[PDB]
Parts: sequence; structure tokens; C-alpha cells
Amino acid sequence: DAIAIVGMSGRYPGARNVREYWDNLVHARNAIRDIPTSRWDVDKYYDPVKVYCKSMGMLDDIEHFDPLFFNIPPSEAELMDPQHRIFLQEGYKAFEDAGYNARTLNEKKCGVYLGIMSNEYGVMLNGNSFAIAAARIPYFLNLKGPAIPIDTACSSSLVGTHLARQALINKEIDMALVGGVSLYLTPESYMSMAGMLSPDGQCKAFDNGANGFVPGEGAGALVLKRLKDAEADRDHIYGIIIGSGINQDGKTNGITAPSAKSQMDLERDIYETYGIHPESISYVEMHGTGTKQGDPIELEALSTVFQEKTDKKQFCAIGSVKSNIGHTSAAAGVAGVQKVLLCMNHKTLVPTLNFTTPNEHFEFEHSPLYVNTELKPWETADGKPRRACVSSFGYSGTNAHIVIEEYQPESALFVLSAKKEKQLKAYAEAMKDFVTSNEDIDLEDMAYTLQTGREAMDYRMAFLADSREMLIKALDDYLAEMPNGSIFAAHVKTKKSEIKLFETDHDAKALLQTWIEKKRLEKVAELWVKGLQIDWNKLYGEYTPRRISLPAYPFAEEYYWLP
Amino acid sequence: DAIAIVGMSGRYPGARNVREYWDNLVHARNAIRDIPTSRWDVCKSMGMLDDIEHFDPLFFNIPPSEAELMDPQHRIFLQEGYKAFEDAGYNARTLNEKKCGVYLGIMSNEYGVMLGNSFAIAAARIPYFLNLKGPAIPIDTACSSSLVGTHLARQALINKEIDMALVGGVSLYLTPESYGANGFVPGEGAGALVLKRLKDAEADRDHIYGIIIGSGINQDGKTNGITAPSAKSQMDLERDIYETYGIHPESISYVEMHGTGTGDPIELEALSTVFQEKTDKKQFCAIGSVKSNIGHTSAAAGVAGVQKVLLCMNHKTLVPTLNFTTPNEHFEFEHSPLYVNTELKPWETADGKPRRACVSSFGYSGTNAHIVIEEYQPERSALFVLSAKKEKQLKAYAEAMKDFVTSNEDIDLEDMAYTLQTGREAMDYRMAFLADSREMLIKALDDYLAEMPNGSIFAAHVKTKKSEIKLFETDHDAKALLQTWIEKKRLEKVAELWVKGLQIDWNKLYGEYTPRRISLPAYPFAEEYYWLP
Repeated sequence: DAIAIVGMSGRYPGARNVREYWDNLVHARNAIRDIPTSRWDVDKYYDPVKVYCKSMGMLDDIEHFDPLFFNIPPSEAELMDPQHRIFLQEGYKAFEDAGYNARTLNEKKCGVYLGIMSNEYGVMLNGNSFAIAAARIPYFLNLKGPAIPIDTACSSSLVGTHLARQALINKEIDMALVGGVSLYLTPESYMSMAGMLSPDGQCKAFDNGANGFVPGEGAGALVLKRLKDAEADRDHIYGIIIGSGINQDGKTNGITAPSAKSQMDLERDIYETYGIHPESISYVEMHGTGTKQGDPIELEALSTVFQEKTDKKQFCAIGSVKSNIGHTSAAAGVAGVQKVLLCMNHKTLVPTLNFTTPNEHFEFEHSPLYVNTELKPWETADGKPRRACVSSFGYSGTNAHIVIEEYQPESALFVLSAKKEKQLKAYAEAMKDFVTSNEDIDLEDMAYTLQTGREAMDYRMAFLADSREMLIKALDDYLAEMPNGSIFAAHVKTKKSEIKLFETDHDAKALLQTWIEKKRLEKVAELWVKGLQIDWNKLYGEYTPRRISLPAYPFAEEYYWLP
Repeated sequence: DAIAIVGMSGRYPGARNVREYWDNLVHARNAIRDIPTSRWDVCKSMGMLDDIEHFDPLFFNIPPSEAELMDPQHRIFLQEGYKAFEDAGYNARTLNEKKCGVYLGIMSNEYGVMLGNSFAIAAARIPYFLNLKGPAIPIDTACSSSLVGTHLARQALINKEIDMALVGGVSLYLTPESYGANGFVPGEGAGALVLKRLKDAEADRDHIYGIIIGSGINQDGKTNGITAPSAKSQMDLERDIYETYGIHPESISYVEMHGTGTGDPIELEALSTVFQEKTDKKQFCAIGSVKSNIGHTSAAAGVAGVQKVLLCMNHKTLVPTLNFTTPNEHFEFEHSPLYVNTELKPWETADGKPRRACVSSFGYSGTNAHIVIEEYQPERSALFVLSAKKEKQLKAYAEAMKDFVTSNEDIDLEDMAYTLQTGREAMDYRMAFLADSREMLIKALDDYLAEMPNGSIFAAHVKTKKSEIKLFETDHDAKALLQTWIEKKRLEKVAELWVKGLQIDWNKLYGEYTPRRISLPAYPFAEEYYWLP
């Protein structure tokens, strides 16, 4: 039936994570920049009539990787496509976002479906097959569901989402990591213009001045489960997928041209199959690439399908994040889904950019659709959950469309750890920023998540806090190395002797168990940082807190490029 | 009634301790040497102690600079006295505030003059260090000093004025100025005994070397010259003691004579006459003098003799008296109760009667003493612990224990561990180990000394491990775990924790078999040189 999205991680132009992404969207920020010479020299390729676009939605630090975290030799890192490296990181972080760790994922029937469409690094070098790109994560975490790369060009990550959904419903897997990754590493590839690119370097979605897309980079992952399992497992749930479908354009006027009829059929069939009335939908994240013939075809298709069922006018907002971050290709779908989920969570619609005058080839006034250019509350009538769609179409003609529905749910001991001390310090900084930014965080949920939803690694710190202010001060104290009697920190390999007593002796265990049961948190904390395994469940009686989204591991930022 | 001797320590010519002393006596060794030029430039002979300058002032909370200003007589007795307590199995903790008297025989001031150093302070050193509360009295009755002290301590214990007494003597010969039978050769020495009422010693489960069943002191009075002896006074002394305390001369089988080798014939006649008043029996009582081995140890003479007698009783063995070829012309042995023993032989007793002996000590000032001693007749892995105030001394302690165990094939391992646990202060530098046999024990100590890794051996400096044992000191279930460990089996765990500084309740290791304290090697003091500043 319904598929729950229980974890996400995103890395897009101008946004190192989904929290920065959200902030940028709310503030209607455009992340497209001129291509710097550190990538390539546009002047050596630029011709205005060769490349005729000098702009890109770019990721920062595409060379950074933490190979030691993944048990990969540093020298092997140089030989890895950064698309592989970046997804390995984001994919991992999605799991941690959900509150799952290596221990809890071991032997899980989790499928991995990875959108990917380019091979630039591999060619530059003359391990880097699509097949291996997908298999990296399963190999690392010991997952047992199929690992499949999907190259349907720009629809890739949405197509993957469909396949994962069907495998989950058919009970072939019990979890799914779906995502996409796209980088533009060479003048040659980003180049193919074929007439595709805008000379102004913007995706002018829905606008009469639409004249092509600007290439964007991105890497995004989702964690999917059956809704029934997600509720039983007490996951935190971003939203639910209540319908999806994929099809083909077939014979068009040129293989990269779109088909109105196919787009209508896709959308109509989905709504009919899953009993979804177009009136129930209030936002659509369009493919919306800002191409002159593509935009009006998409608009006309969707409008027509909606109008078949309803006379209501201008009830459904449309937008495209490609207006913000460019066309992130294989990662386009996951970028779009993540926008909609964030919109749902905050009950807020955000502006679509670069829209001045409606495309002449489509009339909005008598349409169910309207272009939203406002930061405004996402209103819903009665009790009803918000519903949205995401479309993604590829140049090869393979189309995807999913329907997402809002999910409507019915002193603490803080522990942190990392594989190196430097990353532990980075972790504490990320948590401090997060708590600073999120004034309403549930302290018990957060602590519970750090306890049960993160792997205890070798470098540890812990502390007590009963308030946001106390929490922030503890982290500040830790970071500033200024003495605080409630802060504990150790390297586990150093302390083995100081812990053995509680591991072997019968009365010491019984003491430790009593400590945990009577909530003697200082004592539990001191021992935990030293490496003692704590049964966290014992900390909780009638009331158990819930896992929530927190910042994920802050990987070492080590530079690896061509050998 | 009876007084138990529950601790002893001794340092005599040729003997750094009471075990070497015994060995020397058994082998009829003579410790008299020519006086070297390092003492002074030269009678040219003396019974000398070795390294009289050596002291461990830090152990005793004394500034190293003060040590140079201390009479070495004070310093050496401080050490020997302390070791006597440890021999008995008592430590700083268990002695704190005890009503223990200190009676110290001392009769010279050489160092003070050469240069704090009063007799009054000499006696008070140990009480000050250990916080004892019985009177501290120095006794100068010349060569009878330590035996006079013994008498006074005995009377105080019987009157219940004190509950313990440290009695002792110390004599050094530091200057040329203060310095067959032909006179005596001067000897140096320091000795101490620990005394208790017998009833207390048995209730407290002390180990008991022997019991004092009679003692007396008196004066020569008017003699022909103040340093001459009085046959009559010696007789009266001995008779009065035997009569007061119901002691029949026939029961006595050894007498350690004053026996300075001058005097001799008067002592022989006196004792012989007193014995003969009560018995016709001939040549039943052996006589000797340890002054033939070690010289005339002066203030320490009494304690040296008492220790010889106790060692004899313990080993049920009589040892040779030396330098005897032909009897003194002025006394006829053949029809006497007395005979000079020159043999190493079994000390025989009839029908399981306890052996009895006497010690006589007579001073040049005319103050005499005589005491009567009776032999005392009493009715799995272990955890061995050692500690010292410096690592160097811990190493020396381990060596001393290994030698001791090597020399004593019949040591009770449980008793020894028990003594190391309860009868020594746990100090800052620690080692511990398990053993279930003599061989394992010796091996462990060897391994420790040779620095050969051994999984049964644990060692730590306590100041370094504080953070590591806190986990056990305050928490209730950690204590329960420790109590389960020590209540009871894992010993390895108790050992690891103990060396790190955790206080253990040694009693809990024992359900209703409890082992007994025994004599073991005492602290091996740092051997630092201090002399005139």
C-alpha cells in the first residue's frame, strides 16, 4: 500500500544538507554561478552563437572524501569516480538521518536503486562501473536487497523510486535506499548544448522567455519502508508515497522530444489506478526544465488531465526547484521529492524563480494550475492531508510521476562519537548549530536518537542537560576545552582496563544494571565514553522517546583527485 | 602473670637480623674483628656493626639534614624498634594510640659530644613516630640496662598500666676515648622485643616466641670498689626471684650468663650455690654466653641474650659457647648443677615439660637483673601482597621474601599471605601475586625481580591509579561486586585492585578458618649515608 519515507539526505548547489536546502528555498535563493577556472576555463570554450553557456549549479568540494571511514585505502580513493564517493557519503547519511546504523542494517533486505548517467571521471583516468556505484553501500553495510543502477537520464532517481516502491509492496525487500547523483566534470559533457542549454544560464520554468536549462550538480538519497513497518518500528516519517508510475514517450519528433500524450497517459493512469482525485492535489513539482517546447507541453498535459475530473480553477500550485539549483539530471527527481517533503513538514509553499510572464503557449487563467512565486502557508481544507506530485522526464523518453501525501501522526544523557577526534569536534559543532537553529527540539527524543540511532565509535564524548541552553553550553565548553564537570570524553582504545571490571564481574554488571535502571546518568556517561556497552532500552520504562532527524556524520574533508 | 614476647628484631656483630644471628650461633661463628682505620686508627678488637651511618630518614618523616644531627644510636634503634613491631605483625594503623610503653637501654653520648640527642629523646623517637601513649623511659644502668627495662615493662604490664611494651638496648663505640679469662672485648648492637600480657597475646592470636615467668633487679651495694661484683647480691637476686615466682632450679636447663670473661667465678659460684640449695642433681643445667660470639654489647647485652635464648627454644637446640678450653680454676664444675655447653645439640626436655632458661645481666654501677623465660606451648591459591615507600625498597622487600621462603621449606603459605595482608601497612608502591605452592611463590618473586612477564603478577604506584579505582570506592553495586569477588574467590581481581590502591577488607577473605600471623622479614630501609655535618 503506502510507502513511508523515513530518512533523507541531500547535497545540492548552495546547500551542503537538506537544512541549508530548505533555508535557501524559503529565501528564494538562486544557486547558479559562473563556472570558475578551477573547474574549466569557459573562455577557452565560449562562443555566443564550443559552449554557449557559462553557468552551472555547482557542488562545493566534489573532491572531498573520507575513505578510511569506509575501509577504503586512500590510494583507491583517487581512482574512484567522485560520483561514487559522494553518493556513498549521502546514502550513508540518509540511513543515519532515519536513525539506523551499521549494526541495525547488517543483513537487512535493503534494495539500493541509484540514479546515475555519466562516466566522466572513468574516462579522464584513461572500479567505476554503474554496477559498482550502486553496490558500494550494500558492500559496506552488508545489505542483501538488490543493488541496481538506473540510467534513464533525468528521470533516473524517480524511476528508481518506482522500482523500490514495487519491490517493497511485493515484499521482495524490507527497506530501500533510492537516490541519484550527477556531476559535470568536463567541458565536453556539460557542453552538449544539441540545443539544450540556456544562453542566459537559468531554468526559466513556465516563463515565456524559457530557452533551455542550466546544468546542475546534486546527490540525494531517501530511505523507504512499507508504512505499516515504519509505524511498528517507530521510525520518523517525512511523508508517504501513495502512487507512482513510469512510461515511455515512444515515437516522437526526434528521440529527445517530449510526448504530450504519454505524459497525460502516465498521469491519468496513476490517478485512476490508485484512486487519486486531482482536486486533492495542491502542489506539483514539475519537470520544469525551462525549455521552450518542453514547458508548455508539460503544462498542457497536466492541466488537461486535471481538467478531465474538475472544473475548479487555480487550486494547484506548480513550481520547479531547477529554478533554484539548475537541472541536477540523475538527481533531479530526489531533489524534487525532498523539496516537497520539506514543504509538507513546514506546511509552507516556497517561490519558484525566474518567472516574469507566463508562457504564451499556455493559458493559466482557466486552468487548475497556477505558478506560485510567493512564500506562503500551505493551506489545506478540513482535516485533509496535503498532497503533491513530482514529475521527472528523461531525454531518452522514459517518464516518471509520483504522488506524495503528508503523514499525520496519531536531565537527558547526550552521547556523541566519531572515528577520529577531529570529526568528533566537527560533530559537536554540527549539533550545536542544529540546536541553536532549532529552538523547539525535543531533548529526550534527541538524546534517545544519539543513544540508539548512532553507532558508538572509538572517540566519545557525553554530557547531561535538562535544557536547550544547558545543552548548548555543554557543547561550547567541550569545543572551547573549558572545564565542565558534567562533560566526559575518552578514546575507547585507551581505557580498556578501566572497563573490564564491569564486563566480567557479576556484581559489577548488577551495579551497572541498577545504575541504568535508576537513571544514574553521570555514572552511565563516564563508563560509556570509556567503551562500556550500555543497554539503552533499560533507561526507559513506561515512556520511550522517539528517534528524530539529527545531523549525520561529518565526514573528514580529505582531497582526492586524479593520480 | 606471664608475659608473652610476640615480636623481636636484632642487629649484632656479623648479623644484620635475628635469622643471621641464629645461623651464626648454630655455626659457632665469632664476629670479633680488628678495628679498622675507617673507625679510628689503632685492645685492637671490637664486635662491630656494619654501616652504622645508614638511615632512612624519609621513612620516619625526618628531614635528611636532621639525620646528620642524630646520634646513630637513636637512628638504628628507631629502625630496629620499628621492625620488632612489624615482626609481631603490627603496623602504624594498628599501633596508633596504643598504650605501649617504650623502655630503652642506652649508656653513651659519643655522637652528641663529637657534634636532640638526649637519652630522653632517644626513647621518645618511636612513640612520636607511631603515636604510642605508654611512657617512654631510657634506662642507663650500664650493661644491665635492657634487662632492667624488661623488668620495668613486665611490672607495668602486670599492673595494667600499659597494654604493650617495646623493650630494647643500643650500644655503639664511636670514639677511641671511650675504649684464660682476661677481660671483655667491647661489642656493638641494637635489639628490641615486643611484650604483652599472655592472655592478650592469645586472644589477639599473636605469634609467641616464649614467656617471661619471673624477673628481678637489685643492687650490689657496698663492694670493694664500685665496679666490683657482690656474690651475695647475685645469690639474693636469684633466690628471691625463684621463691617469689615458685620456680624450682631443677626446672631450669639453660642459663645465659652475664659471662663477660673477666667476675666469672663469682657469677658461677653464686648461681651454683642457689641451685644447690634446692637440688642435689648434677650437671643438668647448661651455661653459655653470647658475648663469646659477638663481644660485650653493653646496653644491648640483655636483649641480645634474651633473643639467643628464645631462638634456642624455638629451634629446640642448644648452641656452643665459644673460647672455652679449660674451666676457670676458681670454680669446680664436676659436682655443680652447671656445665659449660660447647656442643651444637638438641635441647632435651623430660616428659613434655616446657624448656626453661635464665638470663643474667650485671652492670658496672652495681644494678643487677635476672629473668626467667619459659618455652611457649601452643594448643588452593593464596594472595601475596608487598608494599614499600619507594620502588627500590619494594624490590629489596621482594628479595628478602624470596630468600626467606627459599631458606624455609616448611613455611605455611596461608599464614604468610595473611601476615602480608593484615600485618603490614599498605604503602604507595605495591605488588601482588597468586601462588598455590612454595615453588610458584619463589617463581613469582623471581619473575618480579628479573622483570620476566608473569600473568600472576601485579604492580603499581598508587598515586598514578587514583582515577582508576574511584569506580569502586563509592558505588554500592561496585562494592557488592568487589565483596562478591572477595566474598570470595577471584583473587586475581582483588590483587589488581589492591595494587592500584583500593582498600580491601582482608577479613572477608576468610570464613571460619582464619590463618595466623607469623614472623616474616620486616621493612628493608633505604641505606643512605648520614654522618657529622
